[PDB]
Amino acid sequence: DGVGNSSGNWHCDSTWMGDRVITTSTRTWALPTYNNHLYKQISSQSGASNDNHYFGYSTPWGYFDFNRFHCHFSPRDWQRLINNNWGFRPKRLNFKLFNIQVKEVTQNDGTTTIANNLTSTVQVFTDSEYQLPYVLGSAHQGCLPPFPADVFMVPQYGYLTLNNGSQAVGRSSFYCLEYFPSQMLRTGNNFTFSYTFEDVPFHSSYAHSQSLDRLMNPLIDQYLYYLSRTNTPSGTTTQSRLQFSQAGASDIRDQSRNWLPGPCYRQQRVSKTSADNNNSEYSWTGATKYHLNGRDSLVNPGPAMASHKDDEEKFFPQSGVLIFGKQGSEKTNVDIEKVMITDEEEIRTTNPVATEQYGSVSTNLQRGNRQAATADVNTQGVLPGMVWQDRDVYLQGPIWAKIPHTDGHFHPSPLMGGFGLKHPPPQILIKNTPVPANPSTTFSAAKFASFITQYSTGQVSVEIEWELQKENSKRWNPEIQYTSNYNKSVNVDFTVDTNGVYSEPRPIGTRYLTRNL
Amino acid sequence: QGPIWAKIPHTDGHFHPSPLMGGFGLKHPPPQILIKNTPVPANPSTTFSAAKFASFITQYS
Amino acid sequence: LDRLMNPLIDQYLYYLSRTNTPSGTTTQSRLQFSQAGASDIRDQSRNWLPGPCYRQQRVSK
Repeated sequence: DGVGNSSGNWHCDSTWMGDRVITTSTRTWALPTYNNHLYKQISSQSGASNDNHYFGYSTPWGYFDFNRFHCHFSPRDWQRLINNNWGFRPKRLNFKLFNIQVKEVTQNDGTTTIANNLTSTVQVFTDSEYQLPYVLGSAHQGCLPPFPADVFMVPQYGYLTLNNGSQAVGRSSFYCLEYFPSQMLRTGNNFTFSYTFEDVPFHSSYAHSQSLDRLMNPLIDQYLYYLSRTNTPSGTTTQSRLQFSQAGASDIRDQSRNWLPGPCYRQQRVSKTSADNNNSEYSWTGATKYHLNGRDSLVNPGPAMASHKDDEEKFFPQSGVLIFGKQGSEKTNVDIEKVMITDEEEIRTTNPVATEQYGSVSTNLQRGNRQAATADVNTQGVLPGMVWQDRDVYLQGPIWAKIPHTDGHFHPSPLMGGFGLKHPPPQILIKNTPVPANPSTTFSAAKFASFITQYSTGQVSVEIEWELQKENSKRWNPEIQYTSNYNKSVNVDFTVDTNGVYSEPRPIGTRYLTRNL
Repeated sequence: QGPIWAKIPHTDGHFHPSPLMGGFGLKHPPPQILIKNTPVPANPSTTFSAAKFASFITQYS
Repeated sequence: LDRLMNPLIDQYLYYLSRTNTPSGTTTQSRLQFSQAGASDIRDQSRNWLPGPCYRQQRVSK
């Protein structure tokens, strides 16, 4: 209402009550004019490799992105969550846009001037029928910034469709977003909508205190037998004789078991110590990849697998983990001290190590003159009796992904981590309404190319309720908790420096508490 | 001679959780029933000692 | 106030009972600790202090 009344108030806090936590984040955003109000066909460059070809469209619209956990949880909030809860999941969200300001920019005479345009509008619509290509869930920049005092730029919306090389095909779709209905907002108007999450499984924010190969009573023998010797000493040599034993603690690898470890898709191993790696360019040639319509894509991060085995923390899968950048890290070819490499070590209780074989299978039929032969299994699809953990989530990491619209999707938990949703939180798209500049006094049928330079700013609030599954642990000894480091330092972790720059010093997962298998 | 049920492991994903040795996979199997004889201390000293008792009456049930 | 404990039982807390130990022909600095019982009743950990003081000169009858 009017011009002198704010359309909303600042809400940032977390409310912990019972099995629920509610997070609220308010930020200040700025929206420019994109593409000078045009839709543009875009494509890969002429010299691009086949694996890098694309075709699509850039739009004049922007969109809002709060699909990272930091956007909602403070570092102290994240600690409170991960130290006390076995699981959590999102329930509902609220979204608000308010305190909208449109401003005119006159760059005349090399001097910039900025004035309020109290009459201009912004257009906002939710894609609640999921009729546009969903580009959230691709881990793009442009989120609400983790620190509440920071002002962020709204990212530009674009999408890809079917390409053959740099060219489109008959099935390529083009979308005009102005062909949707949208709200027009003038200074003093606000925008709200609500969303309910579908029923989704809790994220498992625990590690297992048991391993799948150690589930039996070590004090008692099995009543089942296994083949323990295939020959026996006969005089001066051996002869073929099959012999059988019941497995106890002494031969614990040989016990009959009910379950199998999860599936595998083997990754190459790289060392954080530089001298242990081969002196060669293998970042692509040695990469784990999939092949789709004659194209190779890197499998990154791929299926959830343990980063390393015991005492090998310096090793990680080539493209098998999420890697976050440190504050101020650049885009291209940075050193390893500039990035933060997550560790999925916790899931090695049930999941194969990413850089090892799944196991060994028999390849032949032995006999008197043929010895038994085995082969390493480097790729293992799911088997009946397999169990596994999903990838962990991080404070820096994504929250949800849209499950692709397909006939079949096995265990549709997104591989970068988080909650797979058939109807995710809808895309919220926004743009400044074009305001034409001074027209000619003689009619012209050509479209207007001359506009008044404008941008918008405002406040955005996002409120998410989360359902908690509290830890109820009967173990006697104390557990592992996330804690801040104990010593003195120049800067405090998760703080601003003397220049006002907020930084996140390390990745924080969720799995600190333990449970039995 | 074989087993009847197994406990399905507590995990994010488990495809066709029928136990491989055979039988019925159960997310909540028949619970473990644990039993022990309550320790009965033997003749204690007549001067107090803070050490824990190591001497008991031999019992079975 | 300095005699409030059970004289029959030792304390589980420790106090510093020796600051040096005989080493060859001399002593060397070595900190040693004991639990206080009835034999060293002045050394027991206590919860309370005597009241305040404002010292007077002593006169004989």
